[PDB]
Amino acid sequence: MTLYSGITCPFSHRCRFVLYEKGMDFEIKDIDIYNKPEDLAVMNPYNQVPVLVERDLVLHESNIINEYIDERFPHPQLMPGDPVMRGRGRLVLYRMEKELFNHVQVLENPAAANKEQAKAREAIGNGLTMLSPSSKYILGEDFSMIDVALAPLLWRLDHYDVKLGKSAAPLLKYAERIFQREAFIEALTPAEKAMRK
Amino acid sequence: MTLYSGITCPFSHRCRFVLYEKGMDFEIKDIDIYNKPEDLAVMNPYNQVPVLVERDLVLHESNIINEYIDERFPHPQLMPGDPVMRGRGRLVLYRMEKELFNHVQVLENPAAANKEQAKAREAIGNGLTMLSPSSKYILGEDFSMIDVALAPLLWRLDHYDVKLGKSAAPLLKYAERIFQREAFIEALTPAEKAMRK
Ligand SMILES: N[C@@H](CCC(=O)N[C@@H](CS)C(=O)NCC(=O)O)C(=O)O
Ligand SMILES: N[C@@H](CCC(=O)N[C@@H](CS)C(=O)NCC(=O)O)C(=O)O
Ligand SMILES: [Ca+2]
Ligand SMILES: [Ca+2]
Ligand SMILES: [Ca+2]
Ligand SMILES: [Ca+2]
Repeated sequence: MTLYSGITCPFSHRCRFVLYEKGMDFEIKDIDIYNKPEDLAVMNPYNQVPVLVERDLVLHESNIINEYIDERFPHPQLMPGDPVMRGRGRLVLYRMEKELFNHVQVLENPAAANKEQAKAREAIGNGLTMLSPSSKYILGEDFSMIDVALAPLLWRLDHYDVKLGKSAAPLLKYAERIFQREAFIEALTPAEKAMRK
Repeated sequence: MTLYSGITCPFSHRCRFVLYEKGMDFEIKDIDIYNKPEDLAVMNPYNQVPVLVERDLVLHESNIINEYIDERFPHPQLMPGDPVMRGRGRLVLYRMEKELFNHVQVLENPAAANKEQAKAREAIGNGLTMLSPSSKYILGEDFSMIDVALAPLLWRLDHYDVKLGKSAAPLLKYAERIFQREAFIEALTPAEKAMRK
């Protein structure tokens, strides 16, 4: 199992986090997004990282790669068993993609306008502030893939110059609990370690 | 279990198709998208159909509702068991959402420009034509949720005035097999029956 990963890419960071939580054998191949190999576009028509390859299986889209990993290496389970909680969690993932990570892509785009990036930074702070009230982990008292998907953004709040309301103290205490997890620390690249303490 | 559904909505059509394939008890509530009730926006911040409600669970986003239904009423299974085929299928679903159903939303938007709708219609024909070569059903010899997600678009090719290449004959023969399924026919509203024979 091989992950093609960008060393500062938050979407690759999600997949690295899952891989270290499962603890199985895998290889990471670093891709410089400023100098992509031609085979990246053969694996992924969007020409982005992350990509996962295992034998004849090729996946892109970080949350889809992570679903696969969770099913492929069952234990420890990164999702609840209950179809109700799984559905609620999948919807939380979808809304984070559409309402938070769309802005993350703008901040990650070297070609985006300063004005666009300012709007994105603002929207992320506002979104996270509103989410802060809504348990130990996002779905309840158990760590899940939903926490995994959000963690690279919370790691990057200083990097992105995102400012949260004082009401968001609970979200920041939560983020510190995620960042203390052994696999979270293992998953950080040296470049991501440079983003905060 | 209650589905809030638009009578001509292809995304609602996907969920109706799943519900009739599972054969369990459910209720359909028809929502006129031109006269939405205020409670639609309380259930779904995007103020769209479909929405599924079951007790305290509220879901929107058709493919997420359908995942839930598949897990909630296990038999008959609408996905393969193999994590590899499930991952491949989830990626096919994601690419259909991003490359086909984005154009479907434009064709469904009364406010979209004629020029925008012409581009969407063109892109759907081109996309489907290219997909036509890539088995009895989309994932192989077994009917799946992936077939369910695509079927409302194929039902609507005449309605949308989408013209396919002659090379896409295999896709059209496939579409006829889907439309012969008992639950497909059960799932059609009278308005959708008016869209083709
Ligand atoms: N929806 C994708 C987003 C991946 C993405 O945005 N990757 C960025 C780096 S963090 C990338 O490869 N950028 C190069 C590009 O867009 O050309 C996912 O979740 O995997
Ligand atoms: N991504 C949604 C799309 C649903 C959608 O586009 N629904 C349309 C009708 S087919 C709707 O409610 N339109 C009203 C609106 O956008 O205001 C899903 O898959 O459920
Ligand atoms: Ca900073
Ligand atoms: Ca913090
Ligand atoms: Ca026609
Ligand atoms: Ca046909």
